[PDB]
Amino acid sequence: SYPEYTREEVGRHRSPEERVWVTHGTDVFDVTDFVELHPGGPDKILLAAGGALEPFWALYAVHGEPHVLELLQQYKVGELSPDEAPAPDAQDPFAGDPPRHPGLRVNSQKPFNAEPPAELLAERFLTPNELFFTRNHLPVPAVEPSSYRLRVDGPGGGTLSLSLAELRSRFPKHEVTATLQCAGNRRSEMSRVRPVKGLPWDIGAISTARWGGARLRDVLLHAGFPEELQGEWHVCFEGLDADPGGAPYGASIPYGRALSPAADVLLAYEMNGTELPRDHGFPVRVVVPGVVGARSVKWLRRVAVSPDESPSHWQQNDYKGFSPCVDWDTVDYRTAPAIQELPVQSAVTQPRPGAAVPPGELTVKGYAWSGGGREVVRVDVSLDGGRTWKVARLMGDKAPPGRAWAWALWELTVPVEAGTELEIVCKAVDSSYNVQPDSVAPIWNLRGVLSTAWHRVRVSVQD
Amino acid sequence: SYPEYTREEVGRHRSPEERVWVTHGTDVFDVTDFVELHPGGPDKILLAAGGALEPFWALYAVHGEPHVLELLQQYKVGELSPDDAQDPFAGDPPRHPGLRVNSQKPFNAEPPAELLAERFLTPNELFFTRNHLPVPAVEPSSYRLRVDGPGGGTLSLSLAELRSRFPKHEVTATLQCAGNRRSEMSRVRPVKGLPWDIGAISTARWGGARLRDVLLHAGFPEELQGEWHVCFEGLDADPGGAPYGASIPYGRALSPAADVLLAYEMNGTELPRDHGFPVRVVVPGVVGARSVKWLRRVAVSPDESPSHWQQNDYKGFSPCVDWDTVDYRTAPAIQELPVQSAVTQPRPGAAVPPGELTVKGYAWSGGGREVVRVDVSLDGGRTWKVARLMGDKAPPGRAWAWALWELTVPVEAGTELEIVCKAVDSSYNVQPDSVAPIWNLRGVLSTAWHRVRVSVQD
Ligand code: HEM
Ligand code: HEM
Ligand SMILES: Nc1nc2c(c(=O)[nH]1)N[C@H]1C(S)=C(S)[C@@H](COP(=O)(O)O)O[C@H]1N2
Ligand SMILES: Nc1nc2c(c(=O)[nH]1)N[C@H]1C(S)=C(S)[C@@H](COP(=O)(O)O)O[C@H]1N2
Ligand SMILES: [Mo]
Ligand SMILES: [Mo]
Repeated sequence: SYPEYTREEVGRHRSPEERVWVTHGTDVFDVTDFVELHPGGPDKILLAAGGALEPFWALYAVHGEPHVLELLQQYKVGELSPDEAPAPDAQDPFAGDPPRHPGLRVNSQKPFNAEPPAELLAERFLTPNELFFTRNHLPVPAVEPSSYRLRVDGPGGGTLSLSLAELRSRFPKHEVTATLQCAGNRRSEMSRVRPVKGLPWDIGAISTARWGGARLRDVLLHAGFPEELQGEWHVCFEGLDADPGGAPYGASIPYGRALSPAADVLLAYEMNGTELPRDHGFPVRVVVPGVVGARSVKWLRRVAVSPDESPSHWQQNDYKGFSPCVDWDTVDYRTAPAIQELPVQSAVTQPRPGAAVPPGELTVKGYAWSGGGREVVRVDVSLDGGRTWKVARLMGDKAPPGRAWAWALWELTVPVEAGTELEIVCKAVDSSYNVQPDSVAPIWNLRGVLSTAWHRVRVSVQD
Repeated sequence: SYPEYTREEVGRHRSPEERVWVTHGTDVFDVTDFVELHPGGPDKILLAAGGALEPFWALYAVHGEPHVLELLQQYKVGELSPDDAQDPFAGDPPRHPGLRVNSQKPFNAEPPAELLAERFLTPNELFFTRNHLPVPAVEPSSYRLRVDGPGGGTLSLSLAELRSRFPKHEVTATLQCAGNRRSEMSRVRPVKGLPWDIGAISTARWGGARLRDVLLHAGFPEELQGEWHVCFEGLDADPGGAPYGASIPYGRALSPAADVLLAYEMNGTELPRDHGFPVRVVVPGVVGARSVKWLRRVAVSPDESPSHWQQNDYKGFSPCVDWDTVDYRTAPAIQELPVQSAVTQPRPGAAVPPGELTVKGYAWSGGGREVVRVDVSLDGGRTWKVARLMGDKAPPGRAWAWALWELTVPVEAGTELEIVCKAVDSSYNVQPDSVAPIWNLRGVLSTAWHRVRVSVQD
């Protein structure tokens, strides 16, 4: 008595005129008429249009209670049917890419690059897997579990070939909660100064998850490498994704970080308690805590030890910072170091730019984070464009010294006067007392990476 | 043949009327008349007035040549003679008169800014000095270093034992006071603290025992569960008996890479009295406050040092905090310092000649993070050029020493410049544009861009 629909067909209903449909479990709901009845307005609920409620239920667990579910059942109109998963490259190179939640803010479809709606970013310490930002340079690899092999070699160690099963049984499983931030986060603020090359990220190219897997340290020691090597040695990684020419995505990290127990570098097979999603590297990815997202290679195929940095294009000719004076005709990637640890950062996630907020009390919220395991010791929040500041409340548990891999969510509730204008700014300070710079121009660079000047959000107060 | 004078006497002769006297070796020279004949002008030579030429000779080795030593010998006027609670500072060591002194009792001073980046290693005589108390008079033979803590064998090391039981390690490290550049903070709103300019920072090659080796020798383990600390106590104390003290996390004390030393040598000689004789702690990449001088005790503890200066000083606060709301429990003790840089050449208000101008300075970052770039502006931060970084590369994570930089640029007659510098470290940390947003009641952690205005001779 209930018509069946595919995830794809449900994704066609994302608007009132079209009808707003959402899914939960294997049920399909038409909540067009409910949007106006939703507590807190339609702004958040409409973020789920055409897709699953799952991730949003994880952010706001009150929806899991019986009374909310009983309300939701009033809007049921169908059921989902298993999605067939078909014959690569006939249609196109990205034809086998996994489906994604429609609530993501996509800035590139082929290759797929997207960030979750900024208002949801600092609503939960662990970012739901369906909303975790995604950055793909190439088509997503389609991997058959049983035949996948991770190759590990290099000078001083034999040559291993580990199946997913062996990775899971041979090495003790460790979990590390770590925030991944792309080098291009907040690149859109760089473009306001002068046009740059790169994906036009807003403040959401950063997400946090509890990663589970083998320690890189343990796998390399098993391969026979020593705990320490004299001089500057590197651990190079190569993914299963490659361009038409055959060069795979690759990156490396210093050998010292790879072998250090406290550095928590993992060969992760689990993400937020479940198997790694395809977009995030199924079956295995490197996770390098405190280091720019580019080095956390997904769809891992090879691990090697070398006296030199990875020769990959992305290690050598991308992801570097330059003086603001450098232009395409003078840029020389030999003159700057590959980005490994990232500088202190923060952004306001609530309210959003252009909002008109009710007078009285306003709760300002956001995230703050610093690379290299350096914790956030304070976040300063201004309502007047950075003239005067108040200290925000830092949420969450502290971590051991030098191992603050996860962001600090913060919030501050402040009184706001009817009919005024606000310019809301946040800036964070880390455990080495490094701070964020006032403006973007002086840190501008042609690729628009390393965008950490204060985040400024303009809103008005209603009357 | 020659009258003999003490250093104190020679320090009274620093001008034409009193006569300008300087020393070299054990000789005293009256160079009053030679000041006008000194190549380059009187400015430089007069910096040494009343004191030793040694430190300056080290900055400019051209002075080591035969003709310079010979040119000086004709001005000899004499020879140097060696050597209660009403004045607790009566026992302090003599200092070079060329230092820029901000406090005499207790003694706190910095070298002239123009000399700071003139040599990678700062001569011992010019190395900035920060004393909270009177300097301890220590007899070498009877000096003992106490080491103790839970799970370790109590040690009582003499200087000789500190030199022989532990393999000597040498670490070149820059010490920077938390108040360096405080004067830029004062400009915005008055703060509490010594009025340092840009010279509360200096660099030396330190030599001593690794703290790690001493602790291991006592039986302490490489790692302790939870957050443990290593506390230091100096021999200097207030009138009530509380000694200067500080601490560093246990993890840093035991790390082989952290290079923390129990130093007994500074730039090749024994530690000067003002810099901790006979032994000081040197904590590379960490604020000067933690490098306890005149070390008397090393203790392992589950808690941070209870000292006043570890608990109720040397911390950073929001710019909104004032004396009526400051609460030292709300911030962490300063350990690693943030990226920093300053222009040492030209000096503020100078009138430089048209043509080419060489701008020079220093740059450094804490935590062993090397300086990867220094941007220099001549138009107040609108446009920037990249400076040349001098110095030798250090191993990743172990860049404890500053990077001296320079940039030569063409300057037009009759112009006005606003020279600005900013540095970037290897975790790509950067310095903030302005001082107001990082202001704090103690004026510490002053790392906004350094701005120097000068004019070009028309
Ligand atoms: C058709 C699906 C949905 C239904 C039936 C629903 C229903 C409800 C109900 C009954 C409450 C009040 C709970 C209580 O405290 O008793 C609530 C609150 C809330 N819901 Fe939903 N919701 C839906 C979808 C969503 C989605 C997708 C989001 C976020 C993307 C969301 C965000 C919120 C928030 C933020 C509140 C908090 C209260 C406030 O707005 O001030 N809801 N919702
Ligand atoms: C009585 C003590 C001194 C004597 C006899 C002396 C003598 C000289 C002589 C002979 C030269 C030229 C060497 C050559 O042939 O290249 C010279 C150069 C120089 N001296 Fe001294 N000097 C004295 C003190 C100082 C001091 C204390 C300073 C530093 C603060 C200083 C800074 C310099 C500099 C910077 C130059 C190079 C000039 C330039 O850049 O054009 N001198 N001095
Ligand atoms: N194999 C492979 N790994 C990769 C990439 C890639 O394109 N291929 N993108 C990198 C970059 S630049 C980032 S920011 C992170 C993003 O991870 P995520 O998609 O799971 O958020 O993956 C890194 N790992
Ligand atoms: N025992 C003792 N150690 C000390 C101090 C002190 O007053 N007593 N001053 C500290 C501070 S605040 C600094 S900045 C450095 C300065 O070292 P220096 O004088 O050798 O330059 O010493 C540190 N070590
Ligand atoms: Mo990235
Ligand atoms: Mo200091």
